Amino acid sequence: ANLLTSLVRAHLDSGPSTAKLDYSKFQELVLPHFGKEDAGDVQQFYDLLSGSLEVIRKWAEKIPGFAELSPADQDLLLESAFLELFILRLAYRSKPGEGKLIFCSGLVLHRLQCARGFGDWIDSILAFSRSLHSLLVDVPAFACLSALVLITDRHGLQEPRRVEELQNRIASCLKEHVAAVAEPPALSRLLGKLPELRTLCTQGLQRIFYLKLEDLVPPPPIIDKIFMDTLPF
Amino acid sequence: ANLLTSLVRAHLDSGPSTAKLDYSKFQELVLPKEDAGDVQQFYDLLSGSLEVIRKWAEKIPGFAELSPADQDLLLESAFLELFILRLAYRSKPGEGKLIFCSGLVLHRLQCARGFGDWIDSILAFSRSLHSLLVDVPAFACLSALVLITDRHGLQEPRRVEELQNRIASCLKEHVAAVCLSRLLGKLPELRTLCTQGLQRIFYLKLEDLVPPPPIIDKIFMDTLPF
Ligand SMILES: CCCCCCCCC(=O)c1cc(O)c(O)c(O)c1
Repeated sequence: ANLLTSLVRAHLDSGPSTAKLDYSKFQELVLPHFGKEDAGDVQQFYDLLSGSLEVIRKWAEKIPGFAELSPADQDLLLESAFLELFILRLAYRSKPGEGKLIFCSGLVLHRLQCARGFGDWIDSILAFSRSLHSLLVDVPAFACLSALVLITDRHGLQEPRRVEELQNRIASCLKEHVAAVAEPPALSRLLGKLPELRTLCTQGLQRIFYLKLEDLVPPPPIIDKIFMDTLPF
Repeated sequence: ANLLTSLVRAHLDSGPSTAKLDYSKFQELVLPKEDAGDVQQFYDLLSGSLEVIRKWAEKIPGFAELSPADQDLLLESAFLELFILRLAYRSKPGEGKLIFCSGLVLHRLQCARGFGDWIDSILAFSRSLHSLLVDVPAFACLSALVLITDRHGLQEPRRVEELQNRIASCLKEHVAAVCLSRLLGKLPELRTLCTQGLQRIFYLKLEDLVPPPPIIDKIFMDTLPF
């Protein structure tokens, strides 16, 4: 499809090539003081989140039809889907067999270098990365799934039906692609992994809550807004 | 002191007698994350501690002669940390058994489900508190010190600090009559344990199997610096 193509091109452009990975701050072994953190750790955590949102916005806008939605709908879909998108894209990108996390800037950091600011969450993201990698999801299938995480029913949408339409389009796209490779829903093996992902979004929220308590440095406003908006109370 | 006496009397009156401990629901054994009944029990147990602590606080000399707002503030800010400290002092971590202020006795596994990790950390603190072997008068002073302390928003911060000083003198003289800061060193880690409490409630509030009781929920929100 020209849709699939658009989706894949959008995806690849939203992340680094093996060519341009950034190992400058990579350290194969760091010795941290666990269960505890300084302001630099927390800043880096927030910076990394912030960087993903900016990248994800730009990625979202290259999804056909996404850019035509109500501006409020655009923001809503992006806020509701951000953590889950951050985790999924990071898990798909990273190499858990080397304990290394790869961010969308190309930045490469090791489990131990993130342990301070992310806490346990980073270990659990890595566990998910393993389990994701074991179902072997090709880039076009991923380019569809990521879009599907974003483009989905959320409470408060102004034009729920346009969103559902755009959902339907992307789901067909995925279906045809899956048939092109191997005539099917299948998929259920992958959805079996989706509880792990929900849980990981919760951990994310819990971590931010905790850092917000501690307040060594305050969250960036956009991240803080998402934190608050996505709380069902 | 008549102060110390007042503090000790207040403390002892605020919990169960070995006589009236309630082992009815105690179970040594069980198995095997949590359901609504676990969460309800957690909130019930917190709720049960509330009114006991207000009544205890009012028997502290001078406490009752603070601004009503200051009274409520000091109580809301100190509730979790008081619940934890009194529970840790009261419980027997060697036997894995938690004793609540109703006299209810439960085993660490019987409330692991609803407290999560926090219960282990409370029990860890209980061990550590006990190793210091803190006698009842010293405890009666410490608990008061957790309550009567600087909080953001106090109307009469200095009266509170004066009352602090009084109680700290009381404690110091008592320890000498019989560490001087080994027990005071405990309070920092109690704050940390409060944090876990908050984190747990946040988590339960996310999953929402049952909502918090209003009074507990109010404390949760009011004690958030944002
Ligand atoms: C690998 C673990 C699962 C990750 C991929 C699943 C994507 C999320 C998903 O299917 C999904 C589920 C919905 O109910 C929905 O309305 C949507 O737009 C997408």
